[PDB]
Amino acid sequence: SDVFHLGLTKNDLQGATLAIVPGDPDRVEKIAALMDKPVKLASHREFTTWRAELDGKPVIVCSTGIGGPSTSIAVEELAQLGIRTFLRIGTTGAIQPHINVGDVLVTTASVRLDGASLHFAPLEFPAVADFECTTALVEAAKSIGATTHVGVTASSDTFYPGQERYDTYSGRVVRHFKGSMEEWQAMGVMNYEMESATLLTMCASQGLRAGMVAGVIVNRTQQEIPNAETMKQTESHAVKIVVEAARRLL
Amino acid sequence: SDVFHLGLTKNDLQGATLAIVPGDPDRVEKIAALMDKPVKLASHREFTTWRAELDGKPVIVCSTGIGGPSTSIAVEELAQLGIRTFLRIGTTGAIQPHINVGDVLVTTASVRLDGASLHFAPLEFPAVADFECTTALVEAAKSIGATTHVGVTASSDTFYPGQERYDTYSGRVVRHFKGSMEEWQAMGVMNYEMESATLLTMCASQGLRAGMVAGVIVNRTQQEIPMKQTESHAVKIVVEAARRLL
Amino acid sequence: SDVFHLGLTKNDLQGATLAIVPGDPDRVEKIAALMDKPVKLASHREFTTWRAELDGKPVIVCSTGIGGPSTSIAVEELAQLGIRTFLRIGTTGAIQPHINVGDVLVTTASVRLDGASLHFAPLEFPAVADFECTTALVEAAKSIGATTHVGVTASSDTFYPGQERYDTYSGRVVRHFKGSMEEWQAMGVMNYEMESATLLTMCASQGLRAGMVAGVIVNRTQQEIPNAETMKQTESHAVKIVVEAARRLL
Amino acid sequence: SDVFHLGLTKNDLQGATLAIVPGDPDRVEKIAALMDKPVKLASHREFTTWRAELDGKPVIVCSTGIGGPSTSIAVEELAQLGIRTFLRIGTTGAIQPHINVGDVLVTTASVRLDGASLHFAPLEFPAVADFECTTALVEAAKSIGATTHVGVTASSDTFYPGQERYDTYSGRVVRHFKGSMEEWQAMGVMNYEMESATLLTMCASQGLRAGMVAGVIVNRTQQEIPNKQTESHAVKIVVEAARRLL
Amino acid sequence: SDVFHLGLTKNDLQGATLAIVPGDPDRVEKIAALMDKPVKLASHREFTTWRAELDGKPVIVCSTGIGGPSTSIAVEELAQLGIRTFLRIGTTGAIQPHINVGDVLVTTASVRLDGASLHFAPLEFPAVADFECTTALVEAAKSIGATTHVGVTASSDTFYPGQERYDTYSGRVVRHFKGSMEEWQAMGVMNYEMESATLLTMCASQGLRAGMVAGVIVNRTQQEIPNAETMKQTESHAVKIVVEAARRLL
Amino acid sequence: SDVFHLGLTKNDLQGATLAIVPGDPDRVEKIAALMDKPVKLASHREFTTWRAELDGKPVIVCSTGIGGPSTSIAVEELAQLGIRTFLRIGTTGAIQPHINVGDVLVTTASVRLDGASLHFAPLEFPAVADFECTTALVEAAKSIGATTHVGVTASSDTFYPGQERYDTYSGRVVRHFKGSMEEWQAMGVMNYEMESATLLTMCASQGLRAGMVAGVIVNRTQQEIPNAETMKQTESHAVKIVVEAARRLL
Ligand SMILES: O=P(O)(O)O[C@H]1O[C@H](CO)[C@@H](O)[C@H]1O
Ligand SMILES: O=P(O)(O)O[C@H]1O[C@H](CO)[C@@H](O)[C@H]1O
Ligand SMILES: O=P(O)(O)O[C@H]1O[C@H](CO)[C@@H](O)[C@H]1O
Ligand SMILES: O=P(O)(O)O[C@H]1O[C@H](CO)[C@@H](O)[C@H]1O
Ligand SMILES: O=P(O)(O)O[C@H]1O[C@H](CO)[C@@H](O)[C@H]1O
Ligand SMILES: O=c1[nH]cc(F)c(=O)[nH]1
Ligand SMILES: O=c1[nH]cc(F)c(=O)[nH]1
Ligand SMILES: O=c1[nH]cc(F)c(=O)[nH]1
Ligand SMILES: O=c1[nH]cc(F)c(=O)[nH]1
Ligand SMILES: O=c1[nH]cc(F)c(=O)[nH]1
Ligand SMILES: [K+]
Ligand SMILES: [K+]
Ligand SMILES: [K+]
Repeated sequence: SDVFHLGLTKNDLQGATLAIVPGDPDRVEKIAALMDKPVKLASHREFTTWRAELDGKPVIVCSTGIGGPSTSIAVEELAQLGIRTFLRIGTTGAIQPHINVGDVLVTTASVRLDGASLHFAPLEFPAVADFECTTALVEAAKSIGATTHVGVTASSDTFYPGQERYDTYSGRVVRHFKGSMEEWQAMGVMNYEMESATLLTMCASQGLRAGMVAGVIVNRTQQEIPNAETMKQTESHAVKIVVEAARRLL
Repeated sequence: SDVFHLGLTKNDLQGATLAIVPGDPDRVEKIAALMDKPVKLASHREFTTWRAELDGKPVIVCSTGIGGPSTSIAVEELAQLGIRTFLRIGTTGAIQPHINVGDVLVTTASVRLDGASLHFAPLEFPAVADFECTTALVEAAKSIGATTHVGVTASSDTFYPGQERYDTYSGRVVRHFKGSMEEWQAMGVMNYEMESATLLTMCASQGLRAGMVAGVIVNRTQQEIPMKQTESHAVKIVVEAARRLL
Repeated sequence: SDVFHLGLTKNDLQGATLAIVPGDPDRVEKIAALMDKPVKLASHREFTTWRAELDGKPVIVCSTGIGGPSTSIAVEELAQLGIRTFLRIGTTGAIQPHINVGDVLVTTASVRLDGASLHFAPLEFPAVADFECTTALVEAAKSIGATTHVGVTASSDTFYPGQERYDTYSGRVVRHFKGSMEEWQAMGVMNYEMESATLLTMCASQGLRAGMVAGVIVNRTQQEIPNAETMKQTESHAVKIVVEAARRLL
Repeated sequence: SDVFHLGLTKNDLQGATLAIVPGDPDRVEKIAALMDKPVKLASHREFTTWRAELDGKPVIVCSTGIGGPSTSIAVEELAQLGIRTFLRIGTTGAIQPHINVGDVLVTTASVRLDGASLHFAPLEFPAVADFECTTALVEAAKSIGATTHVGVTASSDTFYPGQERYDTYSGRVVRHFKGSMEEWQAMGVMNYEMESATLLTMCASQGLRAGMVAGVIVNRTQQEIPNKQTESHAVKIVVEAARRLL
Repeated sequence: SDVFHLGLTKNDLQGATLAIVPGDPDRVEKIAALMDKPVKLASHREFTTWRAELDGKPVIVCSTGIGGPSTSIAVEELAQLGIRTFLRIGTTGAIQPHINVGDVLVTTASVRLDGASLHFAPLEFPAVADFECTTALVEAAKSIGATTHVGVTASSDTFYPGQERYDTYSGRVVRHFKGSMEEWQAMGVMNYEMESATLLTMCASQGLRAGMVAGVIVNRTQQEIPNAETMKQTESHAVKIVVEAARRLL
Repeated sequence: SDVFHLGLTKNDLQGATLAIVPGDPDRVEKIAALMDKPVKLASHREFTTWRAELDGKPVIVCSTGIGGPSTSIAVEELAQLGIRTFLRIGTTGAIQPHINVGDVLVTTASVRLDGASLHFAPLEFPAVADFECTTALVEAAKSIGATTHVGVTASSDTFYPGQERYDTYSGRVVRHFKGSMEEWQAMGVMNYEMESATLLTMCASQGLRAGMVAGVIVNRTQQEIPNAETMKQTESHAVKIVVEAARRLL
């Protein structure tokens, strides 16, 4: 291994400069499966890496796990190995009433409710996605059919209190986040997830290209916790779109 | 008049929903003169407004003056009048050595070195431009063949200390902004200007579309204080972008 | 031209060291007319500069525009040309029920709800007026018999949300400023305006003298948008005070 | 499944109230095997959970993953299922010259260089460990004869910039963290790791007991470098401490 | 005299490395008298210093006054004189319904609602007690059979608004501290006092050992102001404990 | 006693609405003795209270102790008892080269390097002195011939790291305050002391009048620790001025 965590050498990448980066290690194989010559490279902790081939060019799929910290490790080490473009494919909860479960969201920029982004740039720096990556995701979504929404996303270091969930061990939310969901809602924010603030800030401040798309598995104006019955369908929908977007970015 | 500062009514807009917003009130006539049936509506303080027509649809050009505060007045009061799309056209000084005088900068999002943005959303909220607006500015720049950089802009409430200029009365820069140009340079920030953090934040947080394009008049890796076929180029672009957004 | 925005030279000033700084460019001519030999020097963007004479000594009257940012440009560039004393004359919205339209308010120090002041001193530094300038403004007011209040002012980068106005496009106010008017009120803050925190802070932190006076055109305990027909007898009452204070400061 | 991420029922736990929480899911089975009747319960993402038995009583072993975010999910969902004591076990790298490889660090409290802790309490709230848990860990380490340090740990949301590592892609560290390691060293901070600020804050602010213990495998200040013995040393200590807290 | 505020020389200490540091200067003689060979060393301002002997070893008792600022002076200057272990014994207000007046509260760490702690470490640093000092306090309390609680303490730069007292001249609390007692209560915070955040932060940030014990004189779940007649005996309970803990740390 | 800490009743004050508030309890008798009919009222902790008479009116002299916290207690409890005007008299280290030992400094406003002021108003609020108290202190200084400076004061919760002293047990200053003295000095700040940020902030946000004056006992461009062999010459100069200012404010 050339890096401390991922268990990868520059040779393993075979000249790849683009990585699809899902949160879930089990999703890595599914994403590689839509491409050619899918091959497992390594798996340590929450970091599972495959390589595949897209229009004859080598591409990396590598899981981040949940959160900015492990995301920050995966992105840094991939970048040491030569990755310059990063596409997160995730799952998300919508907070707007018109955004349905199954919809696909493309994040232009993120509300930074994380700590890791601050380790790369002060809060005033925008967690903004790369224009070409964002353009690639929107055009990709259009071409495969999805009902898509394009906008700002709130990116939180927690699943529970930072996304104002109250059905929890304690039933309470710290003052800073009490009433917060309603305010992001009034501000047109589309959804919550957990990694994009870190990804987007660390790439935009180090000359790396990054994009972000997620599939809606729950609407927070209905429920706190996602239903299981439609999660899998939504996941494959977003995965199809990220793979197609990668294709226009080679 | 239906608004406190601009001196305009809903009627005066004639159904306009898009406004091009330069900083200099003296630039407003020049921009409107590129469009059809240009007409001065009003000027009070730093806010000079003209109406024109672009492809037979009414369009507003209205100056913001320098800074987030006057900008925030103009955007709010235009929004009360029916404006939903704001395209800023500016001048700017680049901080990256590969960016030449002449060049055009389309801003995707801004470093919020301002105060007014915080009156709409806390610092964590991104001062991000609307995607259709940015797309339309990039495509308009490609249409007239300007060399274009797309990225992040540092938006400062001062011309001097916030942009780390030392050639001043006091000659010093407060600790917070000491070494700051260097940091933004290494983070790939393209340029300094003074209104986009306010504009983009207030619009992104209230359902209004905004975009920013500027022409480069100086590179800070040479000089501190600022071939004018370039302000011309940027005005041509913002107009062409407005056409695609109507 | 010796400076980048104002369009002025050191010679234009004729050795002036005091400038009266209104916000509105269309007020500059009016203030210069209470003085001797008023002449227009320059007019660029929102910066109209005239020069007049007071007890035989040259004096600048120069508009700042709305906001700390354009105010910071005017004060700095005037300071490069030799101005050491700055007297702001403004209009303002009072937030105390005992302060009436027509009253004159002299500002001892300002609540820093602006961005530009931070570019000169950290938040903890007091946006405090120079003691001599305040003295001269208070004594000028007393000498023309104006009903005067002396205290703290809240200085906001916005006209609308930062002064907790709700009669707006969005109808709402960000968490940080919700309930804020009532807090400032209970703390004895006299009024809202938009430039004093920047002026006073940048002056007090750089060896320059500054003072602030303003006429009350509305009272926010009954109205948001000022009445149209009390912005004439008030504007001129406050202008006379700042011209008379200028005399006592030369 | 009673909880969304971990894939566990209350019944899976069999009345367990104590969880040993390593970071690496691949270490869960090993720590479980050191006790009686080890049984796998689930595995999803980075959360691998085994149940085991310690002096006749049911005990949980569950990985958090790297970082406060995933840690906060594991802890919350385990708490819903009835866990009231969490003992963090890991390996780490010291930043003091007097701390040697093979030594054990018990953490009284952490410097909060993370984001998740703030979601449970404002920054002024101390990321302190529970006194009973900390005592059990110290007594456990003494009883097997480890060379031990008891003190403050800095808990970072990054492995790289937050621990002032410069051997990176960019090779630079953001202003805020520049000079930070030297400050923490002068302040007596023993080490860096990435989960304890979130674990200790969220537990101490919700009436749950938490402690942490770690083996030192590496030292930043030291040269030359060594090198499994230290991993199994700290694990024996956490297991013996769990024993005292049942 | 070797230090500017306390009026002491190293020689006055006679090799002492441990000080008991109460808040009130009138309490110092009381604490010294429980030990052997009690001798007054000095008294300037709020700093009264006595020396005594404990199991044959010299020991300092020195008052801090109220507040982190003067606490930081006494601790810094006693440290220059060779003190390495500080044990604060104080009075305190419980905010939990199970805690009684007369009870002994041992602080593991404090919520830093103070200013002086920041002058030694940024806010993210834990105001945590030394493990040996805390251990000695707990065991000392157990040995005399005092009813004791161990946990987190809120340490406020004020007695009134920072501890959310409304029975005051103004009768109001700044928004930052409105509803704050309730949040600390829900977070399991035992109590309020005024010096521990400063003491514990400066000591832990400089390699000095510190411990914090205090007697409860009021419960804030029922009333703001402590009663008169029962304060004298609560004092005697935590004073026995802080002296006994001192014995275990020599 | 009507108040918890100070040990005073309303009747002890005899209608007094003005208090002079030194930091040092031992200085209270000194100050009262310049006036008529001085009598000790009470002494508890660092709060020593005397009452005297100035041109026929009763006046209070009451020590604050060192620091914002105890200062906040004395001002609150005196305000409950009817005090509306507070004049602090203190000692101070000058940080400008032209300001000498023996000089008198009148503070117009303070840099808030304290914690207690935040418990009354957020940081943006200016710790500004009252205009009448300041005017009276400056004119009082003029009438007795003292060499006087009027300006901003840095008000710190510590004597040592917060005023950037390095001659200490640890020998380091925390990142936040490293180089800070040179920056306050460049910003025109005259001096360091420890109570005025709290006093002035808490009074200006509650409708109480406060003034601040101090004698310079050390110059920091030369020396960290004040030299005792020039301190009692300078203390009695400033005491004279505050008593004369109080006369003008009755
Ligand atoms: O499904 P993934 O990609 O993990 O995406 C999202 O969901 C996780 C939480 O359930 C977080 O990782 C979040 O950002
Ligand atoms: O030419 P405009 O649009 O004013 O743009 C830019 O230049 C001004 C300063 O010279 C600032 O207002 C800045 O943003
Ligand atoms: O009338 P001037 O002096 O601009 O003063 C005030 O009014 C303006 C808003 O109408 C702001 O500029 C405010 O501070
Ligand atoms: O009685 P002491 O030891 O001072 O302790 C406590 O009470 C004082 C206020 O009543 C503060 O000093 C507080 O911390
Ligand atoms: O001499 P006094 O009034 O205490 O004033 C000053 O000096 C003390 C420190 O020596 C602090 O109290 C400071 O502000
Ligand atoms: O972080 C999240 N991931 C997935 C979700 F459905 C959600 O609501 N939040
Ligand atoms: O804010 C700025 N505007 C215009 C410029 F040329 C510059 O450098 N900075
Ligand atoms: O900034 C302001 N200027 C003038 C006003 F009347 C007001 O309310 N606010
Ligand atoms: O600081 C405090 N000391 C003593 C008390 F009783 C209290 O409530 N607060
Ligand atoms: O707070 C202070 N008091 C007195 C001094 F001489 C000094 O420097 N600082
Ligand atoms: K302006
Ligand atoms: K993780
Ligand atoms: K004190």
